[PDB]
Amino acid sequence: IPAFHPGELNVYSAPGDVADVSRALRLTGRRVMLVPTMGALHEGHLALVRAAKRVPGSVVVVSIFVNPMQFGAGGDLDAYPRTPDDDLAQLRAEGVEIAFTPTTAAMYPDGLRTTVQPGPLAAELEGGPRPTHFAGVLTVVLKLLQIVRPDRVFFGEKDYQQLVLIRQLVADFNLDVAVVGVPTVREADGLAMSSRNRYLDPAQRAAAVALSAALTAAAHAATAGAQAALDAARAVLDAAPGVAVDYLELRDIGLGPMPLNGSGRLLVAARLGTTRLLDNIAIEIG
Amino acid sequence: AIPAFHPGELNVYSAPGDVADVSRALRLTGRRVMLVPTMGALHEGHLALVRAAKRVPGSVVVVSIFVNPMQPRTPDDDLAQLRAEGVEIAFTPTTAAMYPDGLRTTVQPGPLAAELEGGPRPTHFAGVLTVVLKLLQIVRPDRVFFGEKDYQQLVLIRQLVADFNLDVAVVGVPTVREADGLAMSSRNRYLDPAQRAAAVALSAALTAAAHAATAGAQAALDAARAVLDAAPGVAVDYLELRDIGLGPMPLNGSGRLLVAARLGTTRLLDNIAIEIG
Repeated sequence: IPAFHPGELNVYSAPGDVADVSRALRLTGRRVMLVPTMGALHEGHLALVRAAKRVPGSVVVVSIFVNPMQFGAGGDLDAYPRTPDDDLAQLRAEGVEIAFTPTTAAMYPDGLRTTVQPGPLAAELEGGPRPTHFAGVLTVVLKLLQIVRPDRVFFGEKDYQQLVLIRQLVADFNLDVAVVGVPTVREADGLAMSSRNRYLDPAQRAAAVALSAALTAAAHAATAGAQAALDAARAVLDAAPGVAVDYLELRDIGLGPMPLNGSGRLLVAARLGTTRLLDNIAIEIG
Repeated sequence: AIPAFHPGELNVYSAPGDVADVSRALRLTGRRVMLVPTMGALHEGHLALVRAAKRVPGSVVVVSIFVNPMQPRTPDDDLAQLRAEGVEIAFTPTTAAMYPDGLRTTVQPGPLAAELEGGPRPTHFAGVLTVVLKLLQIVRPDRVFFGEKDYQQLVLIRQLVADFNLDVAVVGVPTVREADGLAMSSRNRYLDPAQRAAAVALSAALTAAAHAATAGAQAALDAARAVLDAAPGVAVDYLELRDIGLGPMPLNGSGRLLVAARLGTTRLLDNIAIEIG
């Protein structure tokens, strides 16, 4: 067990160090909360931290790891924003006690060997043109869960398909952790927080409001049914200069092999220049 | 409320949540939870695993019995054997309890799973690693026990544990053998007398190789092949010398020699430690 200074930010890179500290804390009555991130922290991540913090007796572990396995060749891994100094400053300001910042070598000493194979949902929506993406996500999340052994793990609803797949991982492998989904944090005009928003120029930033405007329009149109909801969203997206829609889909809340009933999720993905944005919203039909 | 647990008796649980809750409660009382995963039809090979688990100070032994569809059924007989060994927990789930959402998220093994046994059964080890991962998460044992007879399985399990950062010790237990050397297996009873006599060639080949090895790796392999070549009706699927982790054998040092063969319709496996020179 390495040093743990209470009420200060303790940064650990070695998986064994955080595993030892987490174990010791749990054995003294603290409940360990995990917030897995890839850094480049914004107010949406801080909402996750605050949700974790409010669990009574909580000690909060925020992991920061740009996981190479969830990227494909072609520039994306190198292009992911890295703002380590801002990240840790924000964690300190939020009163987080543990940051876990592992190296690639510590997480993947044997390269890709045993991995997690997601169910068929991973081949759809975000996974359609990225068939190995969610395998990378679920593999790293499984590993973080085994290293840290938290009581609860926190994910944002912005990456809704990812959240659903993590619930699948937890159920399917009998993991003893509660998955907590936290609502998307938005800019004042509705834009969902994302580390990718920094790649919107002022014109693209203005146009990007169409995603949340389309979704909220759809949610209210939905008293008139699914077609009305989808057509309302499509109309808003069609009115938006330089928004290129990749998909707009209304599914059952679990995104799985069941038809839409009274409760759904409307998901959109769109490109503004080279920047791919996602958003989603709860839909009640009728 | 924690399910009833009666110390010193065989407590049988079919619900994953029940054994999870009892295991957690027991570990908090100062027991060390030992897991022995099986598919039932227990024989002396399984009992050696049980005895290895029992001897750990503070042990409570959980034997799982689950025929994993993803990778003989005598439930009353199996349970009687466990009771006689002083096992306090048997975990006997249904397929629907283990797979309430069907096959969905699974474990993808590394490339070793396509080799050796994975030749004829290319999805076998994915099934094994998936169910073992689930059992480890349900039971959360301190140590998990596997026989060395299924050596490739054992090595893949060790890969699983390392790769997913699992907090469990994997214990390999030496193969239990019949008086003539035949590795114990539920399959042995299917052999007719001619096949049962010829079947000794697997263990005889391996032990010959282990002693021939002072003369080097080729001498070891050639001695084993000669013994197999002296047996009728033994169709060898493979005979391979590998390092202990089943990578390529180094020039000198420790390795493992593995054999598999078909006798009529019955497939037999065996393996042995080899020290080169």
